[PDB]
Amino acid sequence: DISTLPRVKVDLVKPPFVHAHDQVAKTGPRVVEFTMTIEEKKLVIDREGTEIHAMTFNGSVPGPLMVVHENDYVELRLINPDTNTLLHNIDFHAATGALGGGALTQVNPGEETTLRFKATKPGVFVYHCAPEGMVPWHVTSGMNGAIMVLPRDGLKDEKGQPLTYDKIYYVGEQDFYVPKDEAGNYKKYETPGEAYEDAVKAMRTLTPTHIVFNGAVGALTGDHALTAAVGERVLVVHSQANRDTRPHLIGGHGDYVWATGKFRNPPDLDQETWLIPGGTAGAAFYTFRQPGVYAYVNHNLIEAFELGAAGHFKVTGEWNDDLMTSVVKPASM
Amino acid sequence: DISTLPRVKVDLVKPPFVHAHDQVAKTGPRVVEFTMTIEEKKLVIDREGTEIHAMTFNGSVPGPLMVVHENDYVELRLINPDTNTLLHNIDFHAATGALGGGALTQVNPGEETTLRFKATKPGVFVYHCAPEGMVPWHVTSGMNGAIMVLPRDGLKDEKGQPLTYDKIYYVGEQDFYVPKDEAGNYKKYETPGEAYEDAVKAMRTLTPTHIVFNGAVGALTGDHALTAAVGERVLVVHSQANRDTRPHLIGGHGDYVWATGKFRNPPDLDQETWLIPGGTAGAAFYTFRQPGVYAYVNHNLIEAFELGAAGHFKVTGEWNDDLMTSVVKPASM
Amino acid sequence: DISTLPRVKVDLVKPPFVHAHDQVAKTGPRVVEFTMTIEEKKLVIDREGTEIHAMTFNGSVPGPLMVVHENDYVELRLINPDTNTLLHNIDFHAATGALGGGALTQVNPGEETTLRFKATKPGVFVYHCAPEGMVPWHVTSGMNGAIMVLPRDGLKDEKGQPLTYDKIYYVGEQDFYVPKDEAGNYKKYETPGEAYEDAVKAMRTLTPTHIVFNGAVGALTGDHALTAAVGERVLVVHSQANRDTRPHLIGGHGDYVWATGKFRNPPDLDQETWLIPGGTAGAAFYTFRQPGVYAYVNHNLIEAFELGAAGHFKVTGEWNDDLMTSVVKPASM
Ligand SMILES: [Cu+2]
Ligand SMILES: [Cu+2]
Ligand SMILES: [Cu+2]
Ligand SMILES: [Cu+2]
Ligand SMILES: [Cu+2]
Ligand SMILES: [Cu+2]
Repeated sequence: DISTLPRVKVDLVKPPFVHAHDQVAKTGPRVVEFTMTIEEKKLVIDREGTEIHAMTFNGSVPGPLMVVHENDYVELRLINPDTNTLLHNIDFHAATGALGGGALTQVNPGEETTLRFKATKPGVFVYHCAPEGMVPWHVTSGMNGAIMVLPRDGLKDEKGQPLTYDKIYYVGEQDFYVPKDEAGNYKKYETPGEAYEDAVKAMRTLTPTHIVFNGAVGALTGDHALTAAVGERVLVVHSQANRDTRPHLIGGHGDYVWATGKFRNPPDLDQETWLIPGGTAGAAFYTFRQPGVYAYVNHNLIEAFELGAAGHFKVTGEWNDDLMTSVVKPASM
Repeated sequence: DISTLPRVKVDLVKPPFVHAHDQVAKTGPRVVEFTMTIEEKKLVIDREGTEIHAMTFNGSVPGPLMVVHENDYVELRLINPDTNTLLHNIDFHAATGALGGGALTQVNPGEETTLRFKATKPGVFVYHCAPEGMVPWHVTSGMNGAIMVLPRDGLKDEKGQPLTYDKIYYVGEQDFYVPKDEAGNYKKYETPGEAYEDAVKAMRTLTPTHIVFNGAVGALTGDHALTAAVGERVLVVHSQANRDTRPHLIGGHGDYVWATGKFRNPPDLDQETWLIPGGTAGAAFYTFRQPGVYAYVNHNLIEAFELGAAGHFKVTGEWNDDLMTSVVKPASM
Repeated sequence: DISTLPRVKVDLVKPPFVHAHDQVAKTGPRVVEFTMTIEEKKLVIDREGTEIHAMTFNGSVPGPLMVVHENDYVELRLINPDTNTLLHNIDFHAATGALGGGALTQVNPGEETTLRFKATKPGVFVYHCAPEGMVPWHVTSGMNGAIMVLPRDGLKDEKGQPLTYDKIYYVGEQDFYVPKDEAGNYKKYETPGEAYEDAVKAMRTLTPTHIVFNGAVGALTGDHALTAAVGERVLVVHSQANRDTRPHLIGGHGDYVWATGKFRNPPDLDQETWLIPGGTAGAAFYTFRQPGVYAYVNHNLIEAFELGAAGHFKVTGEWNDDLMTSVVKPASM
């Protein structure tokens, strides 16, 4: 049966971008092949130079977004080069059995494996590393991403009518727990292993020290802001593998939102803010109507503005005064 | 086009009460005019006399509830008198563009401005002050409220049949982060500005010191309990601009609830408790069937009973023994 | 009217098991009689021997699951033996009036009472002890459970077609706040009353020290894992009386989920993880398709793997390679 299926290899792209794909499937089911290489690396997360030992899928935090269609077979080759120091694996929330694939994919430095699973349910899901006994440590070290299983007929609105996006972006949100000395200064370690005993004590406080998009404070800003034009329909996929978040587009809305990200359910309309539970991927669809800067934020504003969970959208086009206008510009009484 | 629209000025009321309005619109679209005056003021939040420098819209925490209909134009005159010390602005989640209006409404002490925006989506939304760089500080200092954009045909149930409330109350829930000395005693400051550096350190712990309804512990109790009669249909609007909450009416239910508060979506029925994400306004509809006291609470009971998130409803009428009765009153075995 | 109703006494069972009942009602409305005995007891919660003074309904944490049908009358006899030290009561979220029954059921050691209430709304609800002024203390000491009010025609899917479970399990999740000395070692007390003043300070930090299923770390594991076979439809009821949780079946899904647990609403399909707000009971329905171990967890992984919120499912049957298969077993590059 599988022997007879057509096969296509896909080369992944770095978040927030997403590899090429078709919204509506033009072919029948296939075996979609992906290759990921694990990379343990030092990463600076804030302006002051705080450094950590990140554990990554393909070298980025979050890992890249995989996109397939319902009933395709996902075939993943997972390599753990000998330059890494730790055993890793992968658990796909989109998969059925063997702990999401975690029990079948344990690779020490120097090994590789190939897992295949059928994508039976449509929606966006989280995938994350989950080695027995050190699960929260690898996940909160940035070792998680997401996979999108699109219905073979693409997205649909509250009424069964089609929704087609022009642009798609992947925002992976990450809670980091950096050990601190007695004064509150962050600690630095030589190897991931040296940080371990202190990492566990830091996590039990349950209070992240940083919460960031795309692996660092200010990663999606300035020359890195997300882009769009008035009139474009944009799909933003957002994932949180460990902790709850509440995304909000400042100056915009979520016209159609799947908060818990499962496409067999109808979307919720006109959301100002929506809750994505820890361990879940969500998707919101919005059509830009006004140009300018928009702040995309986790709406606990302390987590957004003090801890790092804020990104930007830079949108081009003409201003519409019917929708909003300054009748009287700020001036002295 | 707007030139030709009828205009009505509306005078706001202090929470938990709501200004007069029509559920079903009897007129066509209009320009609804409101005036708000910012007031920086000291406010005592608990029984022991803990005092803070509140930043308010119209002098209350939360700011007053504005009520309009879908497709009306909201025209707001925002004044920042010279007696205030800080720059403030306003971001409406109900609005499209310019950071919810935040980028068009920056007023230093002594200035005023007038913003107009079209209310294109029906539902209850949060509005809050959001000055660049000091956003969480103004929001958690009590500078937020909500606006309700009613469908021109009023509210509807899960089946498209009408829902008409007899009473409406606005409960604004607020998380406060009061600085403490080494022993845990709360600090006091001369001006809002003196508190700033300590305010930021207190917020980063992410642990509120107080969580209250209507600006103080016990604000909606005793002689201030909300009132109703068995048989009245009551709509309770609840908002949390920064942090998640889970309202629950002890001894009652949410017969129809819009947790994320957007009226184009059907309500959820028979809720015991519902989640309102930080940065959102929700509405629950309930018809009283039994008289007596009811406690309205944030269902994390530590936040409710130790931190201040508890209010009361005092309901009049006859007891119904079919629904509940004490078969055997407490007595010795 | 009630005089004329048939009556059936039901003997409760210890979680995670559930007393015998019919999904579809074969009789008309009845008065269902239950008896619960309160038991204050020492309980060891973790591997290192941490001990607390648990306050329980029937001697277990959580209290047992009661199962009735919509419009039945629940008649509860609640006994507080003279061996207990504290006053207790009971508030049913499924009930209408008198604070969920809390105001009618206050019993000091040595007393008993019998309350009757009509179960007018279908769904799973939380019940918990709630004495005036010491509410969070009794709830977080393990004094809560849940009651399931089934539609007289049983469960239904998104389309009105029937859903019948073969097995049902009740998982009660509990947040504990154990006082600690200056080094972080947990404290021990002689009586519940001795712990009180320290219990209140521990709760205000809002950071649980333990979060467990069925009253202890590892309670649902090993020889205590939940069991099923490939092909069985399993309903898992989960409750959290004080704090939010996000259940997730590792290697599985929630095929149909009522997150806020109210059966008049349609279920959400294909969930990877769902949010149950503090103060609520939820239910997820899943049909096993692969054999092996599954981890059932609260998806904040630090709460799951460091704090105790993890249980197991041991499932029998044949592996299906169409759904998942290891193409290349881990081996050296
Ligand atoms: Cu790993
Ligand atoms: Cu997971
Ligand atoms: Cu302000
Ligand atoms: Cu906002
Ligand atoms: Cu009790
Ligand atoms: Cu309760």
